[PDB]
Amino acid sequence: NRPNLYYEVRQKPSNTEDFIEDIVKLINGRYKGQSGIIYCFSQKDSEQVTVSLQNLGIHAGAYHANLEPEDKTTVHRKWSANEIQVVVATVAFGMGIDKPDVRFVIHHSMSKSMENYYQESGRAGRDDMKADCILYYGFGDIFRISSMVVMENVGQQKLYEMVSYCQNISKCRRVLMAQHFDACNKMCDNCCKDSAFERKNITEYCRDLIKILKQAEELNEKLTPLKLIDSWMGKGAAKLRVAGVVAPTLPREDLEKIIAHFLIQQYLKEDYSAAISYLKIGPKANLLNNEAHAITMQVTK
Amino acid sequence: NRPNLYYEVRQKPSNTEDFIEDIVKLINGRYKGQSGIIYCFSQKDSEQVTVSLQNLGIHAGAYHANLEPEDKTTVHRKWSANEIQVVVATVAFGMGIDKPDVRFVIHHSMSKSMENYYQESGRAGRDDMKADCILYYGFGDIFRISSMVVMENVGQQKLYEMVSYCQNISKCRRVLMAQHFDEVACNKMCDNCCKDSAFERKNITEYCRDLIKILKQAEELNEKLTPLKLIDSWMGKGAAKLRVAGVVAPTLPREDLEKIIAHFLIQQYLKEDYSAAISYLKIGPKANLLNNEAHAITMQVTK
Ligand SMILES: [Zn+2]
Ligand SMILES: [Zn+2]
Repeated sequence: NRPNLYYEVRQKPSNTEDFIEDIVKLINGRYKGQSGIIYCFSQKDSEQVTVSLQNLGIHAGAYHANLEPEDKTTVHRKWSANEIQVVVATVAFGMGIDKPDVRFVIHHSMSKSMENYYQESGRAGRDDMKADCILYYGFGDIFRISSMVVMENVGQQKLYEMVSYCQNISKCRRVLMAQHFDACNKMCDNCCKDSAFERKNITEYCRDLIKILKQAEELNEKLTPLKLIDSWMGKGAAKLRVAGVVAPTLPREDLEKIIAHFLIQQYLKEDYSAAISYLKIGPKANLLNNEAHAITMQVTK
Repeated sequence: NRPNLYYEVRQKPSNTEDFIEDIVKLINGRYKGQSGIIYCFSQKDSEQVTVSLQNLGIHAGAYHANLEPEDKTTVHRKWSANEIQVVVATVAFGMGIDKPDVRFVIHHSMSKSMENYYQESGRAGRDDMKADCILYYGFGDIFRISSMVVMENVGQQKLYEMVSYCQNISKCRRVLMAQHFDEVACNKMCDNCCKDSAFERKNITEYCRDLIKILKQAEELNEKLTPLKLIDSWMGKGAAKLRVAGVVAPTLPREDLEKIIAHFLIQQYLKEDYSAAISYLKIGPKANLLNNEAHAITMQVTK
C-alpha cells in the first residue's frame, strides 16, 4: 500500500479533442512543472496522444516497444532531467522507473487488469510525497481491450474486474484493489464523496435490452455495443429497434454504464468476431423470467 | 490435442527483407492459393510486414486493435472469401476464426507464452486437415517482449518457457506443450520428431564464466550491458574497454552465441535488468553455483 497516492476515476470524454484539452488543462494548471506519465492502450495511441499534446505546447515524448534503443535513452535522459514533462507510454514500461518525483500518472485508457493498474499507477509518488492517479473510463475501451485479453487465461474476468473498479462510485478505491489480491485517510475519489447514494431498479431496462437481442437473432444479426445502444436510443438501423422499447431519458454515458453493469453481472455476455465485440444474452438472463426478480445499481441521490 | 498440425521452429533471419523474402518464398512456394495467418509482436510490426509482403505481390491485410469497424469487416470479408490470402495480425484475434481452412500459421515474432502459441497456432487446421505452424525464433525478440510481461505477474517465467520451446531440438513439440499444461501421440507431426540426427552434449560452463568476467568488469566501469553489448564484447567487437583480457571470442556463429546466452538467461545464470523497454543482462541468481569447480552447464548441440 502507498498512502501518498490519490486514486481518482473520471469519465472519458467521448470527443478525442475534448479529452486532450482536459489533459492539457491538467498538465498546465494543476501539474505545472511536474513530471508525469500517461499510459495508453496501444503504440498508435501513445503517438497520437503525444502529437496532440505537443501541438498544445506540452513537452511530451511517446514510449512504446517499437522505439529504437537510441530513441528510448533519449526519452530517458530528457524526462529524467525534467526537460520532457510527460512520457506518453504504453505497457512497454514499468520496470525501469528510477524516477522518485512522479506526481501524476494519467490513464488515457483503462488497464487490462487491476494488477496492471496497480503496477502502472505505482510508478507515481515513489518519493512517498503526494501524487495523483487519474483513470479515464470509457465504455468503448471495455471491448477493444476484451478481444485482446480474452485469449489469455481468466483474462476476460481480469478485465471485468477492472470495469467494476471504474463502475464503483462509493466503495474506497484501495479496498477495490486490495481484496482482488485478498488506511485510506480520505485519499481517493470515493472517500471524499460527501453525497448520498440510492439503489435504482433497472430490471425492465434489462428486459428491454433482451427484447432487442432476441429480435436481432431472429433477423440474422449481431449487435455491437454501439448498435445495441443506438437501437435502445431509437437511432441506428430501424429494423433493430423493438416496438414498445422507449429510449430512456438519460445521457448516453449513463446508458453505457448500465449496459456495462448488465455485462459484468452476466445478464449480457460477450461474443467475438476477432477484435469485434458482439453483445448477446447472458447466462444470468434466465433469472429474469421470475416476475419478482430485480436488478439494482447504485446512483447518486 | 490437434493431431493435424505440423509444428516447427525456424531461426529468424537478422536481416529484415531477407526474412520477408523467406516468407514470400513460402507463401508462393507451397501455400499458393492457401489461406493463412502471420502473427506479429506489435501493431507497427503488422503494418510494416503487410507493406513488404504487398510490394512483392502477396495479398496481405494488416489487423490490430487500432483498426476501425469499417476496416475490420473489410478484412474479415475479403479474407474469408479468399480475396486476401494472409492476415498480418497482432494478438488482437480469437474466436472470430470461423474460417476452417487455415492452412499455415506463421509467427513473425515469438509469442509471449506457451498458452498464447497453442492458442494462436490453433487457428490453423480447424477442418482437421493438415496445416503448418512455423515459429521463427530470434534472440532479440526475447527482450522486445520481456519488458511488456515482467509486470504481468509471472510473465517473465512464461516467456522464458516460450524461449525454452524455441531452444529445444530434441523433445517432441507436442511433449513440450503438454508438460506445460500438466497434460498426459505426435505421429511424427513435429520437426524434432522428424529429425534423423544425433545430438552432442556440449559443456559451456567456461562460456558462462567468461561472460561473468565481462559483466563484473562492466560494473566496475560503471556500465550496463545490453545483450548486444555482451555479445559484441564476447566476440571482441564494440567498445574496447568492455572486452576482458583473456576471454577469447568463440569460433561459433553469431546465432549460436545467442542461443548460449539465451540458455544462461532462462537457466538464471544470467538475469534481466530494465531501464523500461531497454533490457540489460546481469549476473543471475544461479551464477553463485559456479564457485563449485565441479558444477557444469551443458547444452544439446547437433552432431
Ligand atoms: Zn478511500
Ligand atoms: Zn513430435
